[PDB]
Amino acid sequence: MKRVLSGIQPSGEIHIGNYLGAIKQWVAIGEKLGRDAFFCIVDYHALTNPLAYDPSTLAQRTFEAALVNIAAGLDPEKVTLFVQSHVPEHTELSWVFTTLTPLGDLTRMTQFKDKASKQETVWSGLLMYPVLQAADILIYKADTVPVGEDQVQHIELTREIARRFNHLFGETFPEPQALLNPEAPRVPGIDGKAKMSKSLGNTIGLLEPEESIWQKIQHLPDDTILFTYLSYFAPKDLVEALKEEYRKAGVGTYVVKRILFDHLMEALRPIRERAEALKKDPDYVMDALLEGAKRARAVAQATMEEVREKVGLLLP
Amino acid sequence: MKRVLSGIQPSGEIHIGNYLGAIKQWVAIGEKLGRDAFFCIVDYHALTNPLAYDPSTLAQRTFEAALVNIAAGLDPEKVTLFVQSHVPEHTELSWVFTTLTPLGDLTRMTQFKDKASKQETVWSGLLMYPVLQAADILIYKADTVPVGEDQVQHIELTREIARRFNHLFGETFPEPQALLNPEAPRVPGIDGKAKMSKSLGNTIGLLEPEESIWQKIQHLPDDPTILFTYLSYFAPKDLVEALKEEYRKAGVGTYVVKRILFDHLMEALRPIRERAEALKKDPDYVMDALLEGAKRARAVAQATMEEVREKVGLLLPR
Repeated sequence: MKRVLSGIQPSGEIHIGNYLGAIKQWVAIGEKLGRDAFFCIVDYHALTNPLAYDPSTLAQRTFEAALVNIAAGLDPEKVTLFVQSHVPEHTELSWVFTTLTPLGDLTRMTQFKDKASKQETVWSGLLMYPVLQAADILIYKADTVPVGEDQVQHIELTREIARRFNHLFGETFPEPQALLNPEAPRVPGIDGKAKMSKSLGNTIGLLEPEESIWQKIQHLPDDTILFTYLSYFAPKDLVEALKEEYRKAGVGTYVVKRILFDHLMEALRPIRERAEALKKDPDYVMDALLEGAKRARAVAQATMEEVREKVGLLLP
Repeated sequence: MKRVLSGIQPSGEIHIGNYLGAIKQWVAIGEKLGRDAFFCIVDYHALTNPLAYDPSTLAQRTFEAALVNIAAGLDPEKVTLFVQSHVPEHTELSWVFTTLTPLGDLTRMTQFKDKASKQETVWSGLLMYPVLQAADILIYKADTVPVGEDQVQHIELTREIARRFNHLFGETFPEPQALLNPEAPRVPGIDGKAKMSKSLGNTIGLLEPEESIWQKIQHLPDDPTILFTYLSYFAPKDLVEALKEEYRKAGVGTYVVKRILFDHLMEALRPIRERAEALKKDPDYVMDALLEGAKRARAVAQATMEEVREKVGLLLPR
């Protein structure tokens, strides 16, 4: 990988599943690539649900997403963090890709079928979002994009558009490859019913109140989830020695639950402390997004100027 | 009628059909609205047929579109002429609009539907084009849009989108109204069949070589006539009425009429052609009119786009 583009949903709600999976990979990406580790908070994705999203809070949700992911490890002094709508060039590139995309490629997308099934009105944003994503990826000439097992379909589309474009107008874009995280754990929710995710109740937030995290730890179900969580936050030695004793009067649930709460909160302490530091200096976050936009915008304009020329538009 | 947005196709082939109808009206709108008569060369419309339009040829076709329409009468000293792609903000408003448009309303637009009924590739560009047009119209807050009778649908989509936007985020956009042109002649093609169309190749171009326009008049059909229809367009009533009476009495013959038609036709285009020749020698005038038309339109577009970004609730860069 030479340039990576990672999308960050416009939300301040972040749980241990995110942090343990994707976020650690993102940080690793920031360590290999530097300013070329592009992180984009996709605030324009909020609009795909016209009536359900809330215009009065989108700004705070977008800002909060920057604060928390920064607190979680994305270092503005080392990477490139910016807000999707702060670099308008990509919606222009988006129109160009729309002309190069067969309708059938969009209507068959699994995410569209499924969502345009649980809706009494199919808004076009639902159908076209993937084209906007391809534009976000290709305007930065990104060659690698970290995605989850269930979001790889838009990268295939992005590759198809790149090929169709290169073919019609000349070699311009790379064919992005999806970067998966097989090594990361599949964090189960606070109830064995599924996996952790905002949509469900299932989560433990990095910045959740301590009492709340405690209640969730106690109300955990049996088989074992308690030990899965413990293996994520405590040394292997202490963990295997606890599970051996678990079958007998040496160690009993309540006690392993405390060991978990303590180890979990210590892991989150570095994060929570930055969170409060960043909440005390809001301008730090605004300045990081500003500098990040400058950098991405310089790249996007170069790309956009190359695209305008190749598709043949009259230049002023 | 305060601000009008008129779309110009990216092409240098203007025929007397375009001239006698839409252009004559565009000229009238410019006399009345001056700088608020926005004229947009829609180069982005060419990309909707990706394998067919020639990219190595679009820049020139866009520039000729400006040249010929200015030669035909659109005056850069009075109006606001610019190229769609020169003010990119509308593609951004375009995304917003896309999210506020029910898929069904687009799939049922007559244009998309007819193309979708052929074994041709159904590009998302064909489906989404009306949303692009809506953003072009509203980014400039135009309240009037001149269109042919079979192109009213996209103005209706635009009003629907304006209403939806105004209700959800606060009054922002006017509901544009279509401006038809009933008083305009429906000009017949040289084969004397269907109306004159750039596609049917049955035309007489404003800049077509003289020797070529001649041959076409020479061959205008006549059953045992479009000949007197054209004559009507370019010669005084008195002369036309008398020639007709005489044509009915087998007094004056076809040949004489064709030359009267030709001379009168060439005299009508004369000023257009002289202008075209002057602009052709001075293309800086055209490019400068485009540059200035764009500054003016963009001043409005950025204002509109700031208004939208804020009402939609985006975290603004500041």
